[PDB]
Amino acid sequence: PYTVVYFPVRGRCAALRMLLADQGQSWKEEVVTVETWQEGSLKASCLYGQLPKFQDGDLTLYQSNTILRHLGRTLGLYGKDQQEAALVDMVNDGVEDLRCKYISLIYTNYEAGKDDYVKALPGQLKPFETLLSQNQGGKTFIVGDQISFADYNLLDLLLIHEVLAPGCLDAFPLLSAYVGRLSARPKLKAFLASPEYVNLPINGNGKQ
Amino acid sequence: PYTVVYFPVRGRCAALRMLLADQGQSWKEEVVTVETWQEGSLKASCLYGQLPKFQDGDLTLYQSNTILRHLGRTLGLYGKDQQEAALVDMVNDGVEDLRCKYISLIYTNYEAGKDDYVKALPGQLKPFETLLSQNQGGKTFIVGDQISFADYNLLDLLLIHEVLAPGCLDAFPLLSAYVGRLSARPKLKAFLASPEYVNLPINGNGKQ
Ligand SMILES: CCCCCCSC[C@H](NC(=O)CC[C@H]([NH3+])C(=O)O)C(=O)NCC(=O)O
Ligand SMILES: CCCCCCSC[C@H](NC(=O)CC[C@H]([NH3+])C(=O)O)C(=O)NCC(=O)O
Repeated sequence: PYTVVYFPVRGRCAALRMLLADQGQSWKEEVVTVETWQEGSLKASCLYGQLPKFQDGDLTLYQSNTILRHLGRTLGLYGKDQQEAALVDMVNDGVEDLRCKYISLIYTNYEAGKDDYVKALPGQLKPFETLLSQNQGGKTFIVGDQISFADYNLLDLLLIHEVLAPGCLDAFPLLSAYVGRLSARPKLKAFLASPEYVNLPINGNGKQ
Repeated sequence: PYTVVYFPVRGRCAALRMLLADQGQSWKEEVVTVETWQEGSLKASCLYGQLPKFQDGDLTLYQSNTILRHLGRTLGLYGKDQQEAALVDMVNDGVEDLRCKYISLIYTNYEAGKDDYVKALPGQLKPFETLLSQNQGGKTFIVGDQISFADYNLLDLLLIHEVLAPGCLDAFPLLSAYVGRLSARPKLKAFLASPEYVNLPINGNGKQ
């Protein structure tokens, strides 16, 4: 079945977990502590020496976006055709770019860089609002009329940004309604409210 | 048909161009100068305010990896099945991670960081050598027995790293043979030797 191997944080596993939960999939969580990681064996066995590590049967995967694409490809959450598939990729790559900036702020210079980051935030969120406005008035999904792995990844990006900069979505009606709508999906809503999600820190250094 | 809109550098368009050329595809190059970019209109119209911008008919794409995946999907360079597709993604995501480090060095701190970067290089290249050793002895491609978009992306990564750190591949026999083999492919070889590739700088700040 499915097994996600990761540190006890939401981090880069938050989106894929929301996906599995919303899709009614069952999975096993193999939690790796900082202590165990510092031992060295697991790290050495990891392709790029990092987590998350994912297992689907005897298929062992690394790279969070590879896991998302795999699940999207196998579960039918990758658009209706090649054109939509490309659009889904364009969204996910954009989500990834901002996530990298977020991760850098959180772990590299939270104190000194937070103000500048928050000031620049609107311009970084704007593209996703525009994408929504061009897809059935932002009433459905980020691409097409069916959910894709990029939706879960974007949802997480928006959720963690609300915590970082409360009210950042206020100027973006489509993104706000989008977060509420997706968060209201029955299985996702239950997951987001569960201790499994709630009692896990967003990041590993206690910053958010 | 195909049109790539980018600055006059190889940068993030090198791999996709090698792909198009090796695949015998025709494309148009719309070169954007720093002057024209500084004008602002094109930038404002770009989804994430950046280039490359790609056009496949009326399908307008952004994000270099989205372009690579699109071309890999439409041209049959994405593995033979879902399992291989996931492996192709794992490789490309790894290539992307190192490319980000490379881009940071080149544009952020070449002088002060080059030594540390080059020292860390072997450990960053090792994963691709290992992948190669696990696939038919590294005699064919990075994933499976047919070329994929990840091959072209990895090839470029290796090529630019050879310029940055001459001899870095000497410690990785499979990777060295791989670069020579792929570079020897008729259409690619002609492309790499052409002024269209040769007379373009690798990066935009004159560093390499
Ligand atoms: C400790 C609690 C906080 C953990 C932070 C999240 S894990 C960070 C890091 N992993 C990554 O950055 C994964 C990046 C990879 N590109 C992906 O997308 O999965 C890691 O394994 N780092 C370990 C290492 O490289 O040694
Ligand atoms: C000037 C000659 C050198 C050009 C260097 C490469 S272009 C750099 C930058 N674009 C990107 O970094 C693209 C990143 C994007 N994630 C992708 O993968 O395509 C850009 O458009 N920057 C312009 C901007 O953001 O204003």
